[PDB]
Amino acid sequence: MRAVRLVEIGKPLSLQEIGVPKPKGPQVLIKVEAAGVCHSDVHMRQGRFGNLRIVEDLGVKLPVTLGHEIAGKIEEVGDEVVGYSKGDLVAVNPWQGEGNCYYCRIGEEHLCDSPRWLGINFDGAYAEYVIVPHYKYMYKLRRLNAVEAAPLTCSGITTYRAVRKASLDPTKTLLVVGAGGGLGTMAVQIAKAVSGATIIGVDVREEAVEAAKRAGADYVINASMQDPLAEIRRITESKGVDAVIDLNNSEKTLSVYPKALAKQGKYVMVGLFGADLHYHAPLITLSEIQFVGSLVGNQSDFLGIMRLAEAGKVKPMITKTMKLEEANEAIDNLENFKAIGRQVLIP
Amino acid sequence: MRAVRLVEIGKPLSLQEIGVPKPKGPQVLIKVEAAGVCHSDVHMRQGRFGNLRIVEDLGVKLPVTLGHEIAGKIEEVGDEVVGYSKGDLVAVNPWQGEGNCYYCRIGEEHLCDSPRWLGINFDGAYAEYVIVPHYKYMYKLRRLNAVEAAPLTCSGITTYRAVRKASLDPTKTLLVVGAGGGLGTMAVQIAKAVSGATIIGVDVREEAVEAAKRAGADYVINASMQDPLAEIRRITESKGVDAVIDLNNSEKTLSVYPKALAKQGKYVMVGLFGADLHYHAPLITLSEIQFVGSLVGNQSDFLGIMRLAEAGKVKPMITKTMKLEEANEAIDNLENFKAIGRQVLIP
Amino acid sequence: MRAVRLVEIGKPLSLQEIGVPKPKGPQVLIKVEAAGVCHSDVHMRQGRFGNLRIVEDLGVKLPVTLGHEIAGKIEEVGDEVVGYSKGDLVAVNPWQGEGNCYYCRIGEEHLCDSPRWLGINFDGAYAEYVIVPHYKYMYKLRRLNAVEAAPLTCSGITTYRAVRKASLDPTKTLLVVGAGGGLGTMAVQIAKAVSGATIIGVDVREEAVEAAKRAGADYVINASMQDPLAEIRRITESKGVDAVIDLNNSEKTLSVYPKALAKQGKYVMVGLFGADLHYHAPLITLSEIQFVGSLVGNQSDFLGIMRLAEAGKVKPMITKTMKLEEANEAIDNLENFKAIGRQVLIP
Amino acid sequence: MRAVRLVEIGKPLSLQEIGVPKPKGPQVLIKVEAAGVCHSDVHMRQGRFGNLRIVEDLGVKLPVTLGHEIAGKIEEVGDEVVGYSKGDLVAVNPWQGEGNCYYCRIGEEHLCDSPRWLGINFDGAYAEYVIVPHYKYMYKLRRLNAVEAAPLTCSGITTYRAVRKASLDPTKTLLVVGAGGGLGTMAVQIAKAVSGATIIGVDVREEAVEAAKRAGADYVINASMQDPLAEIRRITESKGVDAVIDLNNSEKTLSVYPKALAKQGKYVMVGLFGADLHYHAPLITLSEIQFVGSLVGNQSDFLGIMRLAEAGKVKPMITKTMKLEEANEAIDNLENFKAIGRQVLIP
Ligand SMILES: [Zn+2]
Ligand SMILES: [Zn+2]
Ligand SMILES: [Zn+2]
Ligand SMILES: [Zn+2]
Ligand SMILES: [Zn+2]
Ligand SMILES: [Zn+2]
Ligand SMILES: [Zn+2]
Ligand SMILES: [Zn+2]
Repeated sequence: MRAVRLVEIGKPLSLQEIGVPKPKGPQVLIKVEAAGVCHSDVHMRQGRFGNLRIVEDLGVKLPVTLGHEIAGKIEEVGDEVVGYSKGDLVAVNPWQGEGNCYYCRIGEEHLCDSPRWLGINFDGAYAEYVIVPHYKYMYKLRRLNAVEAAPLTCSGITTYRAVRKASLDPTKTLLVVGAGGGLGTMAVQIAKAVSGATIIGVDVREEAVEAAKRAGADYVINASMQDPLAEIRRITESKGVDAVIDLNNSEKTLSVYPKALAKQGKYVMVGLFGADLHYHAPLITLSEIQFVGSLVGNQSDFLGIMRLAEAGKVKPMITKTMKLEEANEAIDNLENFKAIGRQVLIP
Repeated sequence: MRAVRLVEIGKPLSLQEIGVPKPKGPQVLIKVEAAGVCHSDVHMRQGRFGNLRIVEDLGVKLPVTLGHEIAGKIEEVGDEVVGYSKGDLVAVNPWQGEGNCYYCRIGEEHLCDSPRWLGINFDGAYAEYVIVPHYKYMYKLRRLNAVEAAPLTCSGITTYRAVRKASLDPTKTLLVVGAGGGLGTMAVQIAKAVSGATIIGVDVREEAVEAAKRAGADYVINASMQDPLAEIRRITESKGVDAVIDLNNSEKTLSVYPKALAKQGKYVMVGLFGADLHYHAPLITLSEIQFVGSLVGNQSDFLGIMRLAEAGKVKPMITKTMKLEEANEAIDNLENFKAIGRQVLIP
Repeated sequence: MRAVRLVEIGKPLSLQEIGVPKPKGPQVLIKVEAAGVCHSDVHMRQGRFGNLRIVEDLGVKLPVTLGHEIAGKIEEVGDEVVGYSKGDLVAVNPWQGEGNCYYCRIGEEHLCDSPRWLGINFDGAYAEYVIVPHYKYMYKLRRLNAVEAAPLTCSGITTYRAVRKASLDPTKTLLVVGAGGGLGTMAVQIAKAVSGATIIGVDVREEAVEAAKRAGADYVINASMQDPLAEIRRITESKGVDAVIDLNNSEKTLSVYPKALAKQGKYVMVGLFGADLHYHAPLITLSEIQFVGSLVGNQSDFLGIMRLAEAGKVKPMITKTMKLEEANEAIDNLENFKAIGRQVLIP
Repeated sequence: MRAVRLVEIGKPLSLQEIGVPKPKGPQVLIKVEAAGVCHSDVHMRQGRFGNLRIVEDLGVKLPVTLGHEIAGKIEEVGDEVVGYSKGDLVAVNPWQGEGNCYYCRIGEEHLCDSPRWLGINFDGAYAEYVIVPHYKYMYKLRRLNAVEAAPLTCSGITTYRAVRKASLDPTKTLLVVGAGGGLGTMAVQIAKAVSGATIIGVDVREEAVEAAKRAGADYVINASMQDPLAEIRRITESKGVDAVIDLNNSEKTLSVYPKALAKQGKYVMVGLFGADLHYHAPLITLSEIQFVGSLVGNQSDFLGIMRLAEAGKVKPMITKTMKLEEANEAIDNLENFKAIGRQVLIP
């Protein structure tokens, strides 16, 4: 079968012809119908996930097939698979754990000490077929097709968990930084569908500010034309927001938005490539604010985003379909910031 | 009556002879039997609480009587007081709110937008009598005497809340920084009485390391004679601790202990005078750690520490009693780090 | 001023001409613009709240002015009122506590040991003016008028809290019993605005089933034309629902709906006049289900429903306005089940 | 190997000579060093778990080897086992799930839709060796020996979870019914080690009342010599207790103890063989009490009880060791209420 893989850090991804794996036990072989491509793949091409080296830190022995945003049809099942049949269309949760470590035992499998992350340190969906280590990491698709579901396994689950980490309720206000981008509009949609909180979206280009409003933001701010902090203080009557979801954590956002927090406010950091946070510790104590990290999501987060999406309560991302052979090009587009919409490869 | 007050920032506290207030409505007049003195008073003498100026930022019109650690006997009650009688011995919660703002409505009265903090921006216990704005902020003492109870209204409630913010359970491990000091041993005692968590205490002098062990720490580390990070990694089998209660937040502690955190670990900051936190944002995201502030406590925190102390489940601080006239001297002792034990003034 | 009051249990409510109270301290005098009338008043006329006798059990000394659903304009304020002015239009939270008891200290003021419930054991809004014991129990109205806001102080807060007690999230399904009635459609609206959960509504008349659907239910069941349990098992794929909000707790509902619960399901009981629950204890243990009571709401619940309503996130109840003199008639209508929509008196 | 099994409901357990299983994949073969026997086995001999028939309702095809309280040494491991070696002494969590259903995905594996309960519907420890389906369900023993650890996998985990369901904190009081029995003293010990709550223990014989006190109860009541309700009202100053852990749920306990609950009190039911609960629904609503079931425990509960026990924070049950051949006799002892201490079989 065809597979686009990282063969050498410093070279582009390479198309190889390799054998189709045979699933055993609880494994499932999926015939890929959609392989999402996101900014994380710009770094995977460089052999990094966050600051982590996939070879040195995650134990990867190259080559590895990329593609952590997976949906497709069941091709074959191992003899211990229960509850699924050949032909079923499913989305896959790639953030898998092994079961024995502390994090797995308490239900936070994505923080597993020996992770099994498909498309990151295990072979992924940039191929005609892909092995899912255990059938429990799937979700049958009824309303969505593969292209609509694939991006949700990464962007959907990530923002779903970040909204949960924001600990919202109707008495509160949420600020989403970069609310008009793909990730930002997904966060706005989820917050509007699940919390009852007042949602403020901020961005810097007019199109983006409009997309945030289309996504459901109650208030939107164009940081290029208005002082964001002053607008936030006006909207919240000087209280500040009870949570910020910062999808960037750049020198730029970290130097402004933490100032928008209300007492006990939660600053949820979702970016994997940003700056250092510099903040006066005594002010964190006096205001009881919290700086909290959020990474992808666990099985419960996966079930939640899939259930929302399958019920039509949040809408799929804007996508552009491409061929498996254009994988390098898709990643190039993200590097050069020329990508419009979420790119999805169709093998 | 006699009252020691801040009359001019830059001068020592001044003893004045002023009228005894007459309580009305829900107010209670207390005849002071114990007025605790803590490091916060070294700053109050300078007109500051944390980085806040009590005049500019809190609205104080000097002079103001200090003393936020209060216990004594009820002298007189206003006509709306219910459930207490003249002669009752009580401890007082000084971190009072007004009721209408967001924080009061959700039960976090200490974060009130227009706080009524006795001994800080309202007259306190460095006097023969003190007015308690509402009787609901008291707790009748049965087992403890005033001197034993007074420090708990500040140090006890502060560490009780910090232990709550650490979100401990038996599957977890807590690290208390500065575990041998007065605040540190109180935190160790509370954690041992209320969480079931494994408790690691760290300090830098041999006496302190021993006091932490007496307080109940399961493991204690002398940071002067051992590498604290290596010991923590050994004790936790490389996982790191699920929470750190840092009672200092100095350049010193902030540069070491956040490294001891396990994934999803909570770094609880309780210090009001420290440095800046500098931490790589992407590492907060990848590990899902949290930096969280904790300040004094709310009514529920007050009820909890008082209930634990009145049941003998935690022990009173080591104290040294002094006269109301020695207030300046007591504060001098804390400035010069010559104070042994918690100083308590007896009018 | 005119006031309609309970003067003798066994007689209809009596119109009296009494003095206008003068507010002092934190009290506020409100000029009533809307006084909601609900089924609770059918029982108040009989001197009962639930099975409680307001005289014997709550300490009421007759006569008492009814009306616990209050909105109006500030007429006068006591000298300690802050943050409100004469002329402000506000809704009032009538479920007030005194501050000192356990329940008040932990922020559950409605469960106060010595409650101050306006319209129940304290004079209410069936009069030209009404005293609010403390200004913190109000909410300024901007988007809603008094008639739209008044019912929310009882029906809105009650269902808002019941939805919270149901502990919903997007992975779950909620069943609302009696989903087409005034209370039922309010519960459906709140659940749809704040949880992300799949919502099933059940009722027994065609109009009601339609109103539940208009309210936002994802699935609605006509219990008269379909087997509710079989439909629930079909919709939930045999799992059952994760929560039921039972607004009646009649012999009828209690004998059917607890059977619809999934393992760990929460059966939230909101009715004040129902039957006995009879359930095999071993089945509660084996399935980990929970039977949980929910009564009116606390300050946080009041803030939440008011914020949702003021943001247009839930819609006001269908109302019918009437004169203060028609109070007895309004209650008669509820007794005879002839009331259409929520009746609101306008003094 | 020797194995004592249920071969026919209506006959005593039968000793058979069967093959030793060979573990594959993540399975582990354990050489049994301790097989606890509890009241649940009196019912297993009758083919029942609670009211469930293990054949009709759980799908068991007889014969099945009993023994759900397991500790022993690793004999052999399948090729996917990581983190354990031959010879390691471990306790096993028998309440296993399959991974795909709702309950498994949210971390409540014991409520799995297709449970794998060792000693109940899967072969257990009443044999020389036993297969553990996945290595993640074990805990290495360092401080405890097999006989001390085995009972904890059932009684320890059950009471640990019930204490968690009681939602205790230092501001609250817990009542443990039957506090002097094996299960009762374990509940008292756990509550004392993990909550900070005031603990009241009640029982009916003098020895039992004393054992409850030895276990750590702050207050103990002899229901045979004192009115339990009056004593509870005295101790709690008329408030009632915030939680009751009822280990029986008999007509007897259910008719008395729910009356001891304070408003918002949680009545935690742990018994598998009791009566029907009959309670006036309007009183549940008015007081916001909760009746909540608790069954065995999940992976997080297992980790917690094992960590407490391995740290010496709770003590092992009083045990009496016996031979595998005396299994029927051990169960007879429990039937005739002649068993003193927890019986543990040693193959
Ligand atoms: Zn992605
Ligand atoms: Zn793991
Ligand atoms: Zn202090
Ligand atoms: Zn306030
Ligand atoms: Zn009402
Ligand atoms: Zn109260
Ligand atoms: Zn057992
Ligand atoms: Zn399962």
